Amino acid sequence: MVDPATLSKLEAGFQKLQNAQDCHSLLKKYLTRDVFDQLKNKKTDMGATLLDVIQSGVENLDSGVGIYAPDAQSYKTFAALFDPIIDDYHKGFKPTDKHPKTDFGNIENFVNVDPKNEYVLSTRVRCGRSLNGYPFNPMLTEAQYKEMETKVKGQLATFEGELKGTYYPLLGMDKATQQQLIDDHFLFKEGDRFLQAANACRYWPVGRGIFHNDKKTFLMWVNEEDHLRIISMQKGGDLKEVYGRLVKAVKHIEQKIPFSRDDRLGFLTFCPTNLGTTIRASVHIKLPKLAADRKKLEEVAGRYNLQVRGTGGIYDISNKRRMGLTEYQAVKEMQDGILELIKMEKSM
Repeated sequence: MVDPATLSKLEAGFQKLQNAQDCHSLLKKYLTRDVFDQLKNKKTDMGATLLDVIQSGVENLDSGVGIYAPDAQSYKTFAALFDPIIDDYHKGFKPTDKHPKTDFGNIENFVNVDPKNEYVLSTRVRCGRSLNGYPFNPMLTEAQYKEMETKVKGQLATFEGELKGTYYPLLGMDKATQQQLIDDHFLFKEGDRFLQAANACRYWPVGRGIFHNDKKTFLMWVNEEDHLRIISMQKGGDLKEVYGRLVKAVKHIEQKIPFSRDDRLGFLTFCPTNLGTTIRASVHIKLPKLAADRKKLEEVAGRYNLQVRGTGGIYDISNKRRMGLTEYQAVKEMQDGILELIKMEKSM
């Protein structure tokens, strides 16, 4: 299966990890001699090897995680490394644990969390999707990139109503269109060194592109870090509208384009930190009184499993959990935690 030069590079990679004293990656922690020897000779049907998993962490010793999935099967083929790292990063998701079946849940249970616009500047829900049958960035060919983009454009063209918009291929993008997408904060470029070393930006920019709806309240990136990155956002705190819009879009795409979904892991992506729901629900919020006692703000946010990161007292607050809960649960606890943060603010 695996050719001797790959095996030798894999061994040289292992040794580098072992000799890097200040390396803190999950790759280094869980790639033991035993795991390495167990996997090094294995290869997915699409031809991915352990090197296709490991290379970025070898090259980039300062990586947090240090590995990526070159295809869907790689999660299984190299489970003996993915499982312990998934467990570590997702804070207790064991080899035997299972992610729930998809459930976007009852849209009517979502509200506007700040109807008077007193606190929440903006709301945003994002998910990732791989398309069924395709390898991930580390293994995709130029022809695959192109043919996948073709399919995606098919579905983009048939969005209706609020979701209708424009597709902008990076290939042949003029500098005026570029400048507009920069001003919009909608453009992506070739990735950093972590992505380069993972071979996640080859054949650039073939098959890469950007779609937004007319109102610029919906955004897709095609073939950045994942086949699809799907984002709904707007000013204010109407999470109902934002979440509802995302879900409508995913189901429209899925009409004719099946996604890669695993029973154990949920929706499969190029990065293991982004499995399960793949959902990041967030708001930008101004909390004047809580901002003055961040200890209390982190603590309260913590009760609802929310992360707080800054930027005048503004914070981005989002769900930290992706795996082991439904789409509905993830966004509902975000909603509940923001409501409670608002009630806290008002009361103080």
